[PDB]
Amino acid sequence: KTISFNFNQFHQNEEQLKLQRDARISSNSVLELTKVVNGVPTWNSTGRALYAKPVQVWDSTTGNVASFETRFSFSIRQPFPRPHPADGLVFFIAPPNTQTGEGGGYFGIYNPLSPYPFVAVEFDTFRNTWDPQIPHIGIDVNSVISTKTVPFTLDNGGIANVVIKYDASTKILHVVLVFPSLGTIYTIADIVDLKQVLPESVNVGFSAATGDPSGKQRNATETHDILSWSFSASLPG
Amino acid sequence: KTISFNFNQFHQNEEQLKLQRDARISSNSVLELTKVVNGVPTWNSTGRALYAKPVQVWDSTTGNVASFETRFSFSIRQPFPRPHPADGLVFFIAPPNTQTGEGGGYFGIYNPLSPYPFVAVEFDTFRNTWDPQIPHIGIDVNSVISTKTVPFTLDNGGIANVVIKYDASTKILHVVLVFPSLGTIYTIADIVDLKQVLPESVNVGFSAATGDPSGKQRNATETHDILSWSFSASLPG
Ligand SMILES: *[C@@H]1O[C@H](CO)[C@@H](O[C@@H]2O[C@H](CO)[C@@H](O)[C@H](O)[C@H]2NC(C)=O)[C@H](O[C@@H]2O[C@@H](C)[C@@H](O)[C@@H](O)[C@@H]2O)[C@H]1NC(C)=O
Ligand SMILES: *[C@@H]1O[C@H](CO)[C@@H](O[C@@H]2O[C@H](CO)[C@@H](O)[C@H](O)[C@H]2NC(C)=O)[C@H](O[C@@H]2O[C@@H](C)[C@@H](O)[C@@H](O)[C@@H]2O)[C@H]1NC(C)=O
Ligand SMILES: *[C@@H]1O[C@H](CO)[C@@H](O[C@H]2O[C@H](CO)[C@@H](O)[C@H](O)[C@H]2NC(C)=O)[C@H](O[C@@H]2O[C@@H](C)[C@@H](O)[C@@H](O)[C@@H]2O)[C@H]1NC(C)=O
Ligand SMILES: *[C@@H]1O[C@H](CO)[C@@H](O[C@@H]2O[C@H](CO)[C@@H](O)[C@H](O)[C@H]2NC(C)=O)[C@H](O)[C@H]1NC(C)=O
Ligand SMILES: CO[C@@H]1[C@@H](O)[C@@H](O)[C@@H](CO)O[C@@H]1O
Ligand SMILES: CO[C@@H]1[C@@H](O)[C@@H](O)[C@@H](CO)O[C@@H]1O
Ligand SMILES: [Ca+2]
Ligand SMILES: [Ca+2]
Ligand SMILES: [Mn+2]
Ligand SMILES: [Mn+2]
Repeated sequence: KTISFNFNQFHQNEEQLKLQRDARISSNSVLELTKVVNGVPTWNSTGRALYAKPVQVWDSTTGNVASFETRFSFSIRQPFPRPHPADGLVFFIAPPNTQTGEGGGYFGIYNPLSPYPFVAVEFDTFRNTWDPQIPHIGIDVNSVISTKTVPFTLDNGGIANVVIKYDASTKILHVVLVFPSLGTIYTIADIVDLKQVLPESVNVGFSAATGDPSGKQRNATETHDILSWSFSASLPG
Repeated sequence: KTISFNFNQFHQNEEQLKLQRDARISSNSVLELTKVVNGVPTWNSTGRALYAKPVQVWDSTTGNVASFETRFSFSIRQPFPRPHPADGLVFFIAPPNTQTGEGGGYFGIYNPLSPYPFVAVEFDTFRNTWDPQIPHIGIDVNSVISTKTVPFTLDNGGIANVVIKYDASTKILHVVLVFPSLGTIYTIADIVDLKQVLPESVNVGFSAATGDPSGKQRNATETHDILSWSFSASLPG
């Protein structure tokens, strides 16, 4: 059993995507996860985009877990350097039918009063109390307190290429971050047993958030645009 | 204990490098692992380049294993498409003071008569009986029959950027291959316990080979140039 989809770009009312909260598709084909009005990113924004259909990451009858690969390009533009941009974006896998969680440092995937499990790769731009230096790539399992972290320098407004791969046989989740204009390459990997944390069926997608009002800083914002996205998963059985 | 080095370019007769067999440094600063005469790569060639000093990957007193990162750029030019270029190049780790092994599909690191242990990342261009389609990246442990492989499309004559990282805590060896002109990204990873296969001290370097005479094809050749190379290893204790 193999499942896959590709998006060279995004159109309005894409039937394959489920948009939540502030997430919207612009006229020029980009998926804007967080609010941007008249070319300016705003604070107090949270948005998600999930692939409409659920994907099976493992089968309880055979015990087999799926291997998958996903590639996407994103762009984060930070117009206001002072005092600090926030908050970042993530690629995540969660149970089907979840609702947007808390914003700010929780990226819209963590809900304190009704926590659901999730695996996510974050591109964190704001340093919360639980964070190391930013920006950083992080692998998150059921929490925003990453199991592994690696710092990276953002190409402000530039295009970034990401490759996330999961090998079921080794349980290795490895991610690659490339900024073609700068020629920089960042890599991080960790062991994650999907079968142990997630249910057989899940939703895959993105989520992002800008500065929380409690920070009292309107400049704590940035864009979180997804330019393209392909996904492929193989479950033997 | 952190060792580190990097060659942004190669100088004729590098005191830091030990060249073996056909390996030579050209006038324009590139490390040519295999023979190239008058701008043309020849068959029946094998060459290696080892960092002159040994590096300690683990300590038997503490039991600690080192983590390391290495980045290098290479270029493989394939002048003759038919019938099949050969053979490829690898980055390897082996016991100190070893001699060049068999050529062809063994890349000059495997010696059937007197086999020594080794861990290597291959960029295989010729499909031997034990190989999956080519070209492919492969992780080799004591043998050229890779534990893991991933196919890739070569930018003929172009520049390739490689990042190899080993995290001792997870035993994950992950490699990234990027061809900046094509914008393509390839990734592969596997679990390798260095302490279990290699001695405390080792040599790190490259090795490559062109078509073996037994194949009776003079066209089975290509270049195997290394443009730059940095290495870093951190052994706590
Ligand atoms: C919030 O972002 C604003 C846009 O960058 C900041 O204003 C800009 O501040 C620059 C000095 O760092 C100055 O050169 C720009 O002209 C100005 N942009 C405009 C026209 O608004 C703002 O900085 C604060 O407010 C300005 C007016 C000054 O009083 C600064 O000293 C302040 O730091 C940012 N506010 C915060 C909380 O940093
Ligand atoms: C080895 O590579 C050579 C260069 O690519 C091949 O020869 C070239 O073949 C071209 C058509 O495939 C032809 O237009 C070129 O003139 C020729 N280049 C020269 C001057 O050698 C060669 O192909 C075979 O051997 C040559 C000598 C010719 O007889 C071709 O017709 C053959 O296909 C390659 N060797 C083999 C066996 O593939
Ligand atoms: C492939 O490359 C070999 C070098 O590693 C060539 O042989 C040379 O090495 C042998 C032993 O290591 C020496 O005894 C020879 O003197 C070297 N040959 C030369 C050019 O002097 C090898 O050449 C072939 O084998 C040797 C033994 C001779 O019979 C050559 O005439 C013959 O070409 C070369 N193979 C080919 C097919 O070119
Ligand atoms: C931050 O955004 C929330 C909504 O995302 C704001 O609350 C909403 O405010 C509008 C208009 O006042 C109401 O119609 C909604 O029902 C509110 N929803 C919520 C979340 O309660 C909130 O006021 C914003 N904070 C600030 C200070 O701008
Ligand atoms: C969860 O805490 C928030 C951070 O993640 C940022 O959004 C910051 C921006 O000012 O505001 C809050 O401190
Ligand atoms: C070990 O086998 C050899 C290959 O690795 C290539 O060198 C090929 C080139 O023609 O010749 C032999 O089949
Ligand atoms: Ca954060
Ligand atoms: Ca081969
Ligand atoms: Mn973080
Ligand atoms: Mn191979």
